Amino acid sequence: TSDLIPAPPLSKVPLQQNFQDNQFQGKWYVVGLAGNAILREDKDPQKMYATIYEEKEDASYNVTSVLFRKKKCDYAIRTFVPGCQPGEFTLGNIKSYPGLTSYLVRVVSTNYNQHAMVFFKKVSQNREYFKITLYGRTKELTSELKNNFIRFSKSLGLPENHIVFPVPIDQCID
Amino acid sequence: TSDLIPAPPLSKVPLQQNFQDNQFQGKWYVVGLAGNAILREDKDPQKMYATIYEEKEDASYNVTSVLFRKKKCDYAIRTFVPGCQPGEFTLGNIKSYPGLTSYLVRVVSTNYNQHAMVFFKKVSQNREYFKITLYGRTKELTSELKNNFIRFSKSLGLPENHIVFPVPIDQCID
Ligand SMILES: *[C@@H]1O[C@H](CO)[C@@H](O[C@@H]2O[C@H](CO)[C@@H](O[C@@H]3O[C@H](CO)[C@@H](O)[C@H](O)[C@@H]3O)[C@H](O)[C@H]2NC(C)=O)[C@H](O)[C@H]1NC(C)=O
Ligand SMILES: *[C@@H]1O[C@H](CO)[C@@H](O[C@@H]2O[C@H](CO)[C@@H](O[C@@H]3O[C@H](CO)[C@@H](O)[C@H](O)[C@@H]3O)[C@H](O)[C@H]2NC(C)=O)[C@H](O)[C@H]1NC(C)=O
Ligand SMILES: CCCCCCCCCC(=O)O
Ligand SMILES: CCCCCCCCCC(=O)O
Repeated sequence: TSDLIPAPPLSKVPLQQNFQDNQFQGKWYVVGLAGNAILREDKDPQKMYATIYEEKEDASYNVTSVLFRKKKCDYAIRTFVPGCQPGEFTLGNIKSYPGLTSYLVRVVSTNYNQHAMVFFKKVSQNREYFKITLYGRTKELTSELKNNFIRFSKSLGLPENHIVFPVPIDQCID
Repeated sequence: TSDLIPAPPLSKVPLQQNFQDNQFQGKWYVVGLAGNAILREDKDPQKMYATIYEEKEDASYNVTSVLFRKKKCDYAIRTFVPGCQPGEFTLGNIKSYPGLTSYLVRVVSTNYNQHAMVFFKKVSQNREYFKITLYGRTKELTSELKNNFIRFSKSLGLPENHIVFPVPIDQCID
């Protein structure tokens, strides 16, 4: 419409236990993706993309994403500074984005050598978008994972058409 | 019925003194609400919503409201152009609403750091609706305020069942 599905209350978003810095780092493929602003576009199905978590010196993350947007490889670099709890981050520099008023990152779950589920929320110019990414160390998607993902999203108020699974492409991202 | 309670004569609607531009701006929560077209719906109690007064360059107001209508966050943006007296505004663009013939806004009272009471009137397709909003800088509602609000409405010919107090929700509006 012109409307947006409410971001769930934080209490509904789990936080990994004993989140480990250096074990979560490295390349992560986005095999699952969902959010109030994410939608299924059959005309242009969403393509898989990778995101790299580089552990800096002061424990921050130099996060680089490699997407395949319209004929070319796009690169999004941004740093995630630690939050109040291991596994929580805020967007560094924030001022560099005069339109942003808040941006949180919450690692809901992970095993570090296979998959992960990360929650993102950010209010901008008075709009409250949020999303969940299903990370895979490989491009593989297990039916169990997929389902357990769809469940979390729904538990967050996300209808089916707001839950997408990027087509593995294998280019610009390998 | 099919009828509507008359809008009071303007003489019955006070206007704040020395209304201050930049001091009234910012986020306002709607803790009190009343009007000839507003009614108590126990089946669906009215939820609290916010309205933002953004002071533009040419002193106009970029007014944005964030409501929680049926599962989603709704956003209503409109500009309030100054009227004949500090604290009075008319709806900009008006033509963009071929059905509207008049729309006035009158800040009846405010302290800028706590509360405010604003009057709205607009004739549309020959119907004369009007309403009063009780603004709070926070979601708090003091018994004194509440009562002093109910009094103003009644003084305007508004029965009790036309005086509503939105349920604080704290979502889509924070
Ligand atoms: C965070 O990670 C990204 C990469 O994931 C780092 O960006 C990379 O920065 C290097 C050095 O600035 C870039 O390489 C240089 O590229 C230029 C041409 O653009 C070339 O002339 C140089 O010889 C060199 O190859 C690299 O292209 C760039 N990669 C991306 C994807 O932008 C970034 O520096 C990291 N941040 C920190 C603080 O380490
Ligand atoms: C009056 O205030 C409202 C906000 O209270 C302003 O609307 C906001 O406008 C910005 C920029 O046009 C929107 O942000 C952009 O959203 C798109 C997606 O819709 C995104 O692709 C852009 O990168 C950027 O984030 C913002 O969503 C929108 N907010 C709302 C609630 O509609 C409006 O522009 C203000 N009027 C003036 C004259 O400043
Ligand atoms: C203000 C810009 C931030 C982009 C918002 C979310 C991106 C999350 C990264 C990812 O999908 O792995
Ligand atoms: C023609 C549409 C105008 C809507 C009428 C009244 C809205 C007042 C704003 C508020 O409640 O804070």
